[PDB]
Amino acid sequence: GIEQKQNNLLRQIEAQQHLLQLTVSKIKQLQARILAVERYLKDQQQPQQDKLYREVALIRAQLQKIESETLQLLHQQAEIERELNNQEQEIGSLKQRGIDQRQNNLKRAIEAQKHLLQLTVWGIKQLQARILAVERYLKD
Repeated sequence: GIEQKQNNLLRQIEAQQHLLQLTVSKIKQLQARILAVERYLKDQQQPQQDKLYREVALIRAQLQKIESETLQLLHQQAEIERELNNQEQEIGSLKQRGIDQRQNNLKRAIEAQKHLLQLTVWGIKQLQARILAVERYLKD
């Protein structure tokens, strides 16, 4: 009866992993873009500027998107963890009437997910900072 819930949660984790990996890829792409922009600036050389400011604007836009997505993923992680807790409770009180390895695996999965998501958010913060620095540099 509860196996259905566990399976549901499992599939939800799978979806979460999909979305997460997508986010990661997007972040690495944006990483490359910023790097290019920085490398341009370090060089010792008015439309090129326009192109540059354009690039930075679009970079910003992409960052914003990624941040939004990541917020979504965070919230869905919270949901998954709520469900996990409810399952913990349900299995706990069902010790008056093993498959505990199941919720063990679910726990380990969600934990790994959480950690990876934290690293994601960290990376995002780092790109944020970089773009901001480039943005204040170009502002001069």
